[PDB]
Amino acid sequence: NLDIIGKRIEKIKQEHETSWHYDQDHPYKTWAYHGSYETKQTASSMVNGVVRLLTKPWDIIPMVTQMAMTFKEKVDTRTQEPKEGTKKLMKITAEWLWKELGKKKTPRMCTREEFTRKVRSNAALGAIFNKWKSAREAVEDSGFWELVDKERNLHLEGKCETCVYNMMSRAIWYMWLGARFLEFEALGFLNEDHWFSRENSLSGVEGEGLHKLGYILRDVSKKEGGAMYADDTAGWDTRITLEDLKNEEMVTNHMEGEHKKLAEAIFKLTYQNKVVRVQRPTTVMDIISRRDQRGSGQVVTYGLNTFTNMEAQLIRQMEGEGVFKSIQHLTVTEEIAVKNWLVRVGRERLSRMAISGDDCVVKPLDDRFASALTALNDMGKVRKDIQQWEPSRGWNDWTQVPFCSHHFHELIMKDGRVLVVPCRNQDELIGRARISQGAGWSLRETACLGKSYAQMWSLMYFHRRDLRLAANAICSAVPSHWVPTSRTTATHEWMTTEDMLTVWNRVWIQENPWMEDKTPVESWEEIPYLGKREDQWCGSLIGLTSRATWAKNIQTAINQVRSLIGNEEYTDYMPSMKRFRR
Ligand SMILES: O=S(=O)(c1ccc(F)cc1)N1CCNCC1
Ligand SMILES: O=S(=O)(c1ccc(F)cc1)N1CCNCC1
Ligand SMILES: [Zn+2]
Ligand SMILES: [Zn+2]
Repeated sequence: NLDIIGKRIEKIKQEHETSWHYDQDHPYKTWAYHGSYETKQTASSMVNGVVRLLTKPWDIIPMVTQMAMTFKEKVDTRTQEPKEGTKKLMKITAEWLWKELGKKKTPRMCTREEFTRKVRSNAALGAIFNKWKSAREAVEDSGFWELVDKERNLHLEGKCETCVYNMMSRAIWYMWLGARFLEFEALGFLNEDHWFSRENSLSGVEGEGLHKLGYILRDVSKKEGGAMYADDTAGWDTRITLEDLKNEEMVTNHMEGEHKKLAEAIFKLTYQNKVVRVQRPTTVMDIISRRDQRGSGQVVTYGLNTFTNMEAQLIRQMEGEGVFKSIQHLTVTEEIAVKNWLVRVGRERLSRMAISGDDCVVKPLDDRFASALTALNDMGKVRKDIQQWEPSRGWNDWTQVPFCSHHFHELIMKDGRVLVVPCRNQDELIGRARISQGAGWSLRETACLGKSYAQMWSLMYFHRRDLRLAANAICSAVPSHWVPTSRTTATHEWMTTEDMLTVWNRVWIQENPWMEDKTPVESWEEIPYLGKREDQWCGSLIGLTSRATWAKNIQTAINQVRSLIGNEEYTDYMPSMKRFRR
């Protein structure tokens, strides 16, 4: 307790001595409270005018238009201690999983140089603004690195002064760039060296890309066994227990030297003990603490979420297969049974899953899995939108399974070759491309963000009639040599000035390990669409008067945007489509 967090709290007391008061009207039940102090400030969603002017029919569709307008009583909840049998299952499974993930990888520190390069190429590291303006400036100043040095030596000494979270079904915990560096140095290897790639982790999909996820689900579907289960957890980050954080920390058992001590300090001082500052309109700043829940950088959060989800789903599979009888207590001979199951079939059982952080798909050995709920509920991983003891409903068809906000279609090219393509309701795709975040967007920056969405649509969603047409219109409306841009950055093959047909051939044909025939496609007309009725099912406006007038008159829309941007060099991409080809 206060011997680990006191110094951080002490240091905050003194910067705001003209305001410190142990307020009595504090709304916290499950967070430990320490004091308040004075502040006064808050970034809404802004519309992308280039995308909106080229998607006119969607101006009257409320599912699109409402997306641009506008639970912290789940952060202030508590999870119960799991039983002794559950704690043993989790410790055995976690020990085994770190060894498997570690067989072909070597833990190592990430460098000032790798961090400095990350900040100089826009990664959403979740930092705060203020002794330097941006991240870019702090990194190019030896004063910053001396602050980092001070904290680093405090961490080696087993102590923390400045590693404090700032809070803001979401809750993002920003830290100062220095605390983020020390997290990246100790634990960045999990992401930088691809510990959760499918090759290394068997269940993971880190680095795979949206063009591979449907092929991966089809490969899981080919296994003998029961239905495909895709249960969502209610508020995963709030259900991470102190027992979960202690099993995650066992990665440090595979480290040595400085790295070992630096990583044990991140886990002990910042993950298993946290200090947070939160805005309350009653506008003041509260300083609260707690031992559990997930509060890390979003990239470390992703890898540890994937680890703990892999662990939880293997235990759920053991429960369905009858490996242990009760969570109350694991007997001596059940321990050996569990260890033996892991050694004998653990790798096969991992290959039956696709896991992306808190998101999973599992094809278990049979449907006993559906009603195997005691360990899952006792670990605190309570399913969303189902009663606690109601058996899971599974999917009989891999093309209907939800994963990473998508479903997947099997699409047959006129030449017989098979594409497995990503899809989601088209209102969600158009509504997201019409939105930007942040201030000071030039017209050029806005256009280049529109081009990023358009090239993503050409590569991932070419099979949706409306998106292939809107993508061609946006690419025709933005100067041809202008480079697609994003403020926040799966693999991003659409972020390029290369010809999109060349990129499509590389991704879907040349580098696609599920495509045996490597014959290149010569034109967009060779690339198929969903059936017309399936396109409509997934939100297409084909067959509406609004959509027909938009498609017929698209050159007028393209010319409106060109007139706003001005006299630049443009390409007409519309004749790549049969209907505009004369
Ligand atoms: O509007 S931009 O995309 C742009 C790109 C290249 C230029 F030479 C000029 C402008 N944008 C500028 C501000 N932030 C980075 C990206
Ligand atoms: O066959 S349909 O699904 C269809 C959908 C989109 C089209 F552009 C053309 C046909 N249709 C048949 C008539 N009743 C409505 C549904
Ligand atoms: Zn610290
Ligand atoms: Zn679909």
